[PDB]
Amino acid sequence: KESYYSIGEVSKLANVSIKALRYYDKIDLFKPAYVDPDTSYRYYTDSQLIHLDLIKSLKYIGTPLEEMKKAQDLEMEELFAFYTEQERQIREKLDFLSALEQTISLVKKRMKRQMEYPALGEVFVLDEEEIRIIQTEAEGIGPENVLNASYSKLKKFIESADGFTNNSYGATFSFQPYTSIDEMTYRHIFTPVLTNKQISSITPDMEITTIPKGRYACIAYNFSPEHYFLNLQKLIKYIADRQLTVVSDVYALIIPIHYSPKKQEEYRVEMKIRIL
Amino acid sequence: KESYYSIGEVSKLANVSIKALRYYDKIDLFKPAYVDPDTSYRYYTDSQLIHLDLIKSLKYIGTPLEEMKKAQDLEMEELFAFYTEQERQIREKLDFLSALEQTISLVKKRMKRQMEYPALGEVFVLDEEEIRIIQTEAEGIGPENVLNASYSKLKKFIESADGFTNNSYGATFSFQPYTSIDEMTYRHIFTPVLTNKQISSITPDMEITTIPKGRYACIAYNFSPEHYFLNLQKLIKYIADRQLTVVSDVYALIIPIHYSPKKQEEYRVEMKIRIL
DNA sequence: GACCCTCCCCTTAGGGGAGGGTC
DNA sequence: GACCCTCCCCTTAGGGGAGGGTC
Repeated sequence: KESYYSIGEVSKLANVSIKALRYYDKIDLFKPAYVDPDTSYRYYTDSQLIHLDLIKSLKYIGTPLEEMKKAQDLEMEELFAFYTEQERQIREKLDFLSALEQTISLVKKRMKRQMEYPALGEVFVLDEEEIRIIQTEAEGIGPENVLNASYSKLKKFIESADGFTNNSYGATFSFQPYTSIDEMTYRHIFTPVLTNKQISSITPDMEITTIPKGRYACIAYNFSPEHYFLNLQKLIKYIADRQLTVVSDVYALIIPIHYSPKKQEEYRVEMKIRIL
Repeated sequence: KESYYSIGEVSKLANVSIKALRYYDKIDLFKPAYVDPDTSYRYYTDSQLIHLDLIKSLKYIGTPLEEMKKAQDLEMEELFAFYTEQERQIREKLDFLSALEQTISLVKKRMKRQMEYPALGEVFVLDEEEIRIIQTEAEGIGPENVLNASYSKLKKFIESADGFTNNSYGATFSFQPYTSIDEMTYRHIFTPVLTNKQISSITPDMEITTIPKGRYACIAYNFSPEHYFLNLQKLIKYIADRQLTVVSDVYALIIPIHYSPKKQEEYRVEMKIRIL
């Protein structure tokens, strides 16, 4: 009190690094009361340690340093408001995280569900829960025509809402006794929606709808141009055999298996058609 | 598909900056499929745009870039776990924020409560809600002896638990008909606790207790060595006059009014003594 | 005429030394 | 022998130009 504290003494007493103290000295946020002109040593009075209280508390909640310089000036009423502001920003970060957390969870449900598929190449008839999607007319686009770039607009809408970018790429087409793959063209191309947040301002060439909840004759396999059509053939036959009645387009989903620029690419395809 | 996309084309299609793309190219996170040897132009195939999906989703949740390079390698089962890890970290950040949010709120209740004090210099008898505190023996320390450095240990305990550092500094002393300020010495010095988180490992020279809930004869004023003692005198007299019976030490609280290295320092003092 | 490229400087809040005095 | 000081280099993920070619 009747002498000075060396920077190291303040460091131990305020539980603040010596390097932090020098830095706060440099940005004129908290400078020592006296710097020995010959030795350059920094000296602090006991009375000024109180200024480190407002600086540590603010640093704990994350406010920027230059932001603090404006905080030490303001009076108690103004500081009160300041905290009200911080509260607004924390609730913001909380909401962002809560939602994120849910999105991650949904991504995992679907990730695992496809991960533990009964078997590949086989036609399975299962009871599906609905899957909300955002689609758009597939202007002529066909199985041998689609490009990732074709989903660009769909992906930007889903991206603003979900933050996360779809894992799978969808397409739909009329159920017909297709002879060849060139005989087919997609009605719509779509991407699943995860979040339930409103899309900023969806344009009218996008439709928000769903793959209906219900019963579907499904089949999943690993992608190959030959297999895409051959497996569709199994479905077309499985339905003809059981004499089932289709009540929807054929839904086609293509999920990437790894996202590594190193390995050879491989996707998982999944075709479902709703039956009575 | 049968040609290449220029960096700008990819930029518009994936909603990723050109500068981001070059940077992902530099850190070998996502490099173009072909770079024209003479012009240096970067060229991307439609097929590789899919790698930006895993990169954008991860970037949205905050995972580091070099962290991503390890994510694109791992397979679907491993990626599933990865998300489980992210979920752990998000819940962590949520908890940190929730608590922070509460602490901020409490800081504001007290900040305002003292902010809208009835009047200064007057003795008010009010019904107080308890205030949990952490105290320590005040080894000889007296009104003209205390230093901020005296609260160093107390402050480090409260700091690990509350994150926030106490606003006020407390002291207590036996209630006596004090003749002079030199006649007094503090029994304990204390600092209020906000959070209800357990202190890592409090040492036995610290006591976790409280200023009891109950009725107190209080007085708040602006600090001055003369006023500290003169106002105590009002309290000593107010109790003698009303013939009240004190049932606790005199509690002394000192709150800083501004934390600015510019303005002259000024504190708010507040003395309360519990009566029957 | 738009596009694209390669430097180059800049941003938060310090932590890590290294070389050289000082309480 | 501890302490303290002044450079100096380094860290994330790019955004901003500037000077100079290119689709």
